[PDB]
Amino acid sequence: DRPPVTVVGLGLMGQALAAAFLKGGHPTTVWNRSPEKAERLVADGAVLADTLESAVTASPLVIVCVSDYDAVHELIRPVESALAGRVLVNLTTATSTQARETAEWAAQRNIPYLDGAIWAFPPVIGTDGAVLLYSGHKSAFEAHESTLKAIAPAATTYLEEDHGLSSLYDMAVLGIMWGILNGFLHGAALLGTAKVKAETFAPLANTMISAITEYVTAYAPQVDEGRYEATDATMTVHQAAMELLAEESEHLGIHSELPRFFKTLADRAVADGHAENSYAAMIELFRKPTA
Amino acid sequence: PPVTVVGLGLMGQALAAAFLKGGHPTTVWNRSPEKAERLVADGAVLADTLESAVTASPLVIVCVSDYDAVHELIRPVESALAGRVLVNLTTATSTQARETAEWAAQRNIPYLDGAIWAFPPVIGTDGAVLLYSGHKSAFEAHESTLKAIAPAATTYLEEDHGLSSLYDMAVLGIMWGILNGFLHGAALLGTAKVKAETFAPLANTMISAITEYVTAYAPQVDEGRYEATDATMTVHQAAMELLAEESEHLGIHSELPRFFKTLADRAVADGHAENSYAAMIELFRKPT
Ligand SMILES: NC(=O)c1ccc[n+]([C@@H]2O[C@H](COP(=O)([O-])OP(=O)(O)OC[C@H]3O[C@@H](n4cnc5c(N)ncnc54)[C@H](OP(=O)(O)O)[C@@H]3O)[C@@H](O)[C@H]2O)c1
Repeated sequence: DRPPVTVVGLGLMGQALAAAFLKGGHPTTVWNRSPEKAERLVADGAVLADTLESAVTASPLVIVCVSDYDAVHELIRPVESALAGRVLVNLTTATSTQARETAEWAAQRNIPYLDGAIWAFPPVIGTDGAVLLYSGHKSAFEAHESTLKAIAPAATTYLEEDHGLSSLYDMAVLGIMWGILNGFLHGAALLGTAKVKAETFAPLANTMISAITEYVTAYAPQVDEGRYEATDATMTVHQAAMELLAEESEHLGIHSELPRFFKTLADRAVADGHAENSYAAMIELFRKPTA
Repeated sequence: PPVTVVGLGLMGQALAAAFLKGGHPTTVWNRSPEKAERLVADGAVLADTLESAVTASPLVIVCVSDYDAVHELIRPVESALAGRVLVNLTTATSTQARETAEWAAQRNIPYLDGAIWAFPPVIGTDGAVLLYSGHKSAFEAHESTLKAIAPAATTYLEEDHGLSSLYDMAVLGIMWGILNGFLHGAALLGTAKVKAETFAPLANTMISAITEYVTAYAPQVDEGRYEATDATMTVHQAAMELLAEESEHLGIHSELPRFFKTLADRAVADGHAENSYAAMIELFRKPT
């Protein structure tokens, strides 16, 4: 019942998890290269650890959330022994090919591994907001689902045994994720010029931001399918509009690099043919590599 | 009451219904006239020329390619327009809405800068949402009628036209920012023999999911310090590599993320490595 758990790496993200556990019964031991950065967790009742092995030792579940698989690897190895016998959940961010590669390493060292992908932000962690995708040893997944739920109680979730995907998806969403932050921060810079509090702006954004997810679902079909007979609008429209946006930004006296880029693609896609086609067609351009 | 609309673009046609399927009897016309049928079959009123079309309603709605087009229409019907009231929904900049605004008042033609946020289907539904800007007086008069098209959120700003349009711009960028990430993302899982059909749902999940946290930034921007909570630039920075690294590895267009990084790189270079992705804004204040 709320069993123990050990988490490694105390980034903004690192620390957020610990609480979910701590602030979910699960007694949590924690360890981090530089240390110091803890108090609140310890104050909130955590256990700082002598060394890594000590930290590992002290729990059946080992969560690792750090910079990069490079880091990960050069932790594990030193405790590789101690890990066998315990399940390793890697939430460090990494590519398909990285997840896949680290998956193998553990199995070859007889360590049950899970490659989890976080879709939540420090705050969100522990809430019905947060959502994770894990992939790996279904046995292990089933085995600790409970404790795992602590962080994404709404959607602690598992995909088949191939790790690649969990991570792959992770990438996909990222980028989408940035795609927004950008448009928004840009849009905001825009209304910035008009002495408009983002506080003001955002709401309506988010209003329209919710509005779009609609059309997206419709587009998927077009890609899944083929002909990009347009429903929304032609590329050529979108294309022009980007100019305007660019034109706007420039006029306003703020970075215009973003939209101008957006156009170049439109331009390409158009150049490539499908000017009449829905923005769907853009996909064909992404299927097409850039080096 | 009656209503008249101009332009049978993708957008043009969509609206008709909202009107038609909202009482408003609609006598419209089109640049490339020779289309309606289904509309006319669904029971429209097709006028002959522009003035004819203007004549035939107290409210007149124009949605065409671009303010360039718009402008070179007005004159011909400029007579018929006085008395009626036109709401420009042709896609156009602040400074274009501004110019259209001026010209109108200077000919006592009542104008509104209106911003459509919906997709053909969505039009007329509690989904659709419109942002207008113009004369308080005018708003009251057809608020109810106006609601017909965006029954959830037919909505009005200060008197400035610029803004309605401005906002419009702000979003579309956001809007593209998505379509891209998605289409790219989709190409990504493409490689893994993954139907977009499959992918999209979760996209849309995350598509809804983020707008939340974004708002948490607004204060930081409105404020100053970008003390990070979420994640430092430097994190995002690394992640973008991976994404880029991913795409490349997988054998698909990589130019996009490679860009993302450069900015990250800049922002970092420009100090705020520790700061939330918020800080990126400061790079937008810096012109191209
Ligand atoms: N922040 C978020 O919102 C968020 C969301 C989803 C996913 N993530 C993922 O979570 C991970 C970290 O995010 P974060 O913001 O918590 O990162 P962070 O603030 O940079 O923390 C990462 C941790 O990695 C440790 N570390 C890794 N390799 C090390 C090494 N070789 N030597 C010493 N310390 C090492 C760092 O310890 P020292 O620096 O003290 O040595 C630090 O505690 C990343 O993989 C990221 O993709 C973050």
